[PDB]
Amino acid sequence: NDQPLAKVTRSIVFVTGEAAPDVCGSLPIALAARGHRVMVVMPRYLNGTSDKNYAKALYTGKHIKIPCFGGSHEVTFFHEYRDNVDWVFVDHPSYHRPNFGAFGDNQFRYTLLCYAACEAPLILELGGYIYGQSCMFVVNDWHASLVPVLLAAKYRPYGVYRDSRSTLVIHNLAHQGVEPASTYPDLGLPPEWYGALEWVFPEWARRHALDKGEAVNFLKGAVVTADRIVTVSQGYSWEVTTAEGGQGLNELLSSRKSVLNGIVNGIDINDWNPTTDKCLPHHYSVDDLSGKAKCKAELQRELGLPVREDVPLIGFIGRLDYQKGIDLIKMAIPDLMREDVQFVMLGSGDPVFEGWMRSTESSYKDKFRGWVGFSVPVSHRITAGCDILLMPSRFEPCGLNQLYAMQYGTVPVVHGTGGLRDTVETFNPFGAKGEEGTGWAFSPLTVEKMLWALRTAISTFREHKPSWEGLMKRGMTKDHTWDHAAEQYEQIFEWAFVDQPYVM
Repeated sequence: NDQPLAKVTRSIVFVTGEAAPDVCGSLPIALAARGHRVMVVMPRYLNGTSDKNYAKALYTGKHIKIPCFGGSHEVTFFHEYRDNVDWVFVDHPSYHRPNFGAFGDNQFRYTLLCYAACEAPLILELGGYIYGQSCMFVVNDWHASLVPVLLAAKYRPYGVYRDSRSTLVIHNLAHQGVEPASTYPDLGLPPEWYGALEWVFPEWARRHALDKGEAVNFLKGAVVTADRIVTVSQGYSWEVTTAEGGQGLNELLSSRKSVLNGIVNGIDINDWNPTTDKCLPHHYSVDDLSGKAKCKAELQRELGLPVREDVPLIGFIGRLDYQKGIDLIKMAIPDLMREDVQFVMLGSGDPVFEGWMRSTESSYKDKFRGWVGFSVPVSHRITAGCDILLMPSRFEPCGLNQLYAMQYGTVPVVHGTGGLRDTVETFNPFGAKGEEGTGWAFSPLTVEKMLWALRTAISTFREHKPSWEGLMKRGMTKDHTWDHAAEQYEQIFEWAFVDQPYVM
């Protein structure tokens, strides 16, 4: 096939608390497709023996006994090969419960997960041979955060796993896997390792008169011991990161500045391509943009807007959630309709805000449209029809709207930092080889900064069409596939392998 392969194929072990496919969870499948040997280790969250969801995940005949939590606990391994990925399931009674979610014994459950994941590459003879000890472990969030500690504490000091590295992937900073320090001995690690998991809360965060504020912090433990770190917080300001995860964690992260990278995602270009999109009235490409103008006209018509080519048309799309930046838009609208623009937002999931969409539309009956509900066909047409797409997300680990916008020559305006390494590089008409960038990223997340950026983009749209055309063409020519994404992670792993295991 035409499927691109990787220079250096590797053995890669994903560890995760999530259940098996997933919108942003195709990384494993993509890597596998590039010739890597790819394992994903997860809990078997079983719903009865004959649960259809695990019907094809067969028992491997392998079990281990994990010494921890005042005793010795056994897990077993189930396995399925699917999409060139080894899906390995860790089985214990405590996973059989109607996901994450919130239970007193979580710390225990995910401790099991982590010990198990360290054994799998050493004992499972998948397709006849084990994965062995030159693995890249990709551990996701706090659920898998003890893995890099185990490698460093239990294996490497004895000559095991010295040629393996680990990458911590951080989708959020809210849930750090925190429990009281009195639980440290339950983890079955040696005493000297306490410092890696040790976490003391500042005095203003104490909870009762005698609270010493002493804890263990899974995520913190990984941040301290992982080799590379891929984090949501990369494309955001100090202030935002501090608000999401606390100042303590933020300083810790920035203390490991040299090994940080942002999350990189891909999109399905069979679904998202302006040249073939079945959902669009007209098709277009980077070479011929005439079709996009027709889409806009056809979109204004569908929405009942004045059919004006010259007016800036702006889109928002997604769930009516707090995290999506909903309330910012609510506040900026009035100041925004002072200008000659049209604004359509499509989304659903909040009757009071939905109600607000309706009244707003009524107040600005020639400028604002609120499409309440969802519709993938309508979202495709909005993406194609609009000139600008607005993503005021607070802390987005899975920012796909950018990519769709860019893929479609729709210029994104998004909350965040806009450096060259960022998913949206802020527009800058100056530089060796003139104009650069793909849209506008603004920070911090404020009604003022947002409107400023909107106005900045709107001006560019009206007064410098030739510059605008460049912003679009740059977006559309970018590679937003998973191959491109996997290529990035591949680079990262190479850096990890080339360097010494961080924790010496």
